[PDB]
Amino acid sequence: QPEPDMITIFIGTWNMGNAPPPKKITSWFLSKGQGKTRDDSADYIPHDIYVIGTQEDPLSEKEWLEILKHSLQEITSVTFKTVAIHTLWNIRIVVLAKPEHENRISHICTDNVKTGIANTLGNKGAVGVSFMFNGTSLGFVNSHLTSGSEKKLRRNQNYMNILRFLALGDKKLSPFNITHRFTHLFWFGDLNYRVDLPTWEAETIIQKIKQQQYADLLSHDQLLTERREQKVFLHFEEEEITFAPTYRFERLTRDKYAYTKQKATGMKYNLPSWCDRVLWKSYPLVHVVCQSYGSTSDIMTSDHSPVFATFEAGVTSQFVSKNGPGTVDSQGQIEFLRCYATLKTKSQTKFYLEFHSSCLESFVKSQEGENEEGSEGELVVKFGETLPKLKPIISDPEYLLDQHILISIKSSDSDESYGEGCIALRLEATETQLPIYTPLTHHGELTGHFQGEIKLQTSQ
Ligand SMILES: O=C(NCCc1ccncc1)c1ccccc1F
Repeated sequence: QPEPDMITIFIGTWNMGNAPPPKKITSWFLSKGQGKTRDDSADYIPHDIYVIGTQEDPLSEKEWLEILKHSLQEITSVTFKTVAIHTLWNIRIVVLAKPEHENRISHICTDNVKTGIANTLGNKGAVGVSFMFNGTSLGFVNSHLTSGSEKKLRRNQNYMNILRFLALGDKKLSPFNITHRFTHLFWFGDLNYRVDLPTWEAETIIQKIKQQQYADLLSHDQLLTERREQKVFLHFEEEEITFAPTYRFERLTRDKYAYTKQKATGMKYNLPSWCDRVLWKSYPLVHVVCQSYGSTSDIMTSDHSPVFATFEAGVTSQFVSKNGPGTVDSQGQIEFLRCYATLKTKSQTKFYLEFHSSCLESFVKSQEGENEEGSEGELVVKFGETLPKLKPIISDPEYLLDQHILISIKSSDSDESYGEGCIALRLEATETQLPIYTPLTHHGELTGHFQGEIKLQTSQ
């Protein structure tokens, strides 16, 4: 029975509005409704992994797991295994997988982050799950961010707190936050970003939605504009939105948007918005293809519609050789030539690098670089040909070309990371000097760049 090199992943996000679901929710898992929908010919094909994020979820874990498992068994005739379930308040994440994957899944982690302080601490935040699927690390975040059209900067702050403090994946990757710990990271939820148009334009917006003309609405979507201005979700992807706004509906129909201010809303308007989203970030040159992104039309118990997204995701096998794991493969090496970091910092400490990868027995510390002043004010840290030769555990090119090197640049004075990035070993050539590049981030914000050349020696 061969190990897969691709799997499909279902991501669902649904703000349930504190109401129990209707009896049938299969359209959600089938990716049927509005937007980029799944072909009918695939309906009986199970996804490998189903990740379900809810917000305002009124159910117990047991109650929701029974509904989800029943739903999937009715669609696929497969009894899914529960990988993980984690709840913070009324924010929940469930991960289900086909039974054949039970012995491919390991290192399961869960965590939550509570956002805000005092007044603003007690219902918003995030839950997450991570695990290994054979040689591939997968992370999943379900966040419920701050509500309200005039709180976009609070949402951006909520995002940065969640990616700083959510403790998932390999704790040995100590310089790295969740935006660097996984081959594939999916981040979804009621992100609560709104269409920023005047209140007076509510009926005009509704008109546009009825005509399926989303362009003049999407150009005002706060998440798209904040992402274009590099305020949030830097280096994440989102499929094009081709479904109507998923909030705020009158319950028990989808015929009406309920936008007007009420005591129940704190006298706030809720103009139709794409609150409910799925984004992802995968390591460079790993296969990831969105195959659906849409909303259901037939699940109407909440003031939000459920959102679905599905992905093809490249995965690798748990590689064994005669040598590694448990020794090096002297036939393998990674060399960095002519490397330098450009940093936005005003500080003047010496810096060193750390190289982290599951292709190394443990992380590698460089010598300090040589600081120069850049033309336009910047700090340039030169490593030249000084970087330590990296010794992978396995030299087979079928393994090594699929790996990645995480890089942290750290202050000699504080040992704190000033920037983190990732280099793919999926090179055009081996035994050949080739350009490499990553942006560097810290707390998910841009802090610099790392560029140079690589020379990769494999057993071939
Ligand atoms: O017909 C259904 N599921 C049978 C699954 C099946 C699997 C493999 N080969 C043939 C058929 C069904 C689908 C959606 C909703 C409700 C249903 F009852």
